Amino acid sequence: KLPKILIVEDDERLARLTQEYLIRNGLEVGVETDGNRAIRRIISEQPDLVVLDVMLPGADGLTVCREVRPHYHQPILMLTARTEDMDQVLGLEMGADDYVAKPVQPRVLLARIRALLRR
Amino acid sequence: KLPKILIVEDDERLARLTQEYLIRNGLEVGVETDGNRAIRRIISEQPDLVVLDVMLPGADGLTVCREVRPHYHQPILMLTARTEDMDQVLGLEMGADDYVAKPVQPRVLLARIRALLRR
Repeated sequence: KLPKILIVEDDERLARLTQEYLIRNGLEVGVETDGNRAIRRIISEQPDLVVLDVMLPGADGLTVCREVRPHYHQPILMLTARTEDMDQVLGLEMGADDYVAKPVQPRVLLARIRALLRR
Repeated sequence: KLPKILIVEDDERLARLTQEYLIRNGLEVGVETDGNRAIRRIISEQPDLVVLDVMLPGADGLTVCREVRPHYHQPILMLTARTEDMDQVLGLEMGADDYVAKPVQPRVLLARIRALLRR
């Protein structure tokens, strides 16, 4: 019974490299590349945590966060190249539990996932 | 009754400026400057959230986290100049809920406190 992680990320290669790392570290990990699909997928599959980019086709990650929250109470970790102070504050106030600038070192991302899961 | 924040910071001036900002934003805020005193104070006063520096006289932030965690279950936000990957991992893995590099924009710090307090 491993924790289930959904990575929502438009860069398919980045998403997959991140997925492989996290799988090697005791997690069950899926990848979604589109924001509208992510909304449906997060709600139906109910992952234990979402790793979410703000920059997504279909629906941006802030919209994903907004739409998903009334039906999804689990941790959302925003992981993005949108690193401005304004962007960070918006993500967190929109309902994200953490907000991490790309690029992130895999070991750090793992530590953050773990910390969020014990919440 | 406002949420109770304890800032644990050796730089007395930095601590106070952060404290003033946070009070202006609907928080009751105290300041502690020593790690040994922080351990005692966190356990007895039970603040709603601790803002904790790694670099502290008496007991460092990692030691503080270790010592309070059996008796203190509220969010700990580590906020420090100790910015290396290994430092983040260590902080998070021993019970800190967030780990933030100095300097942090005041509104970003507030957004992170607010996100932590939501759980």
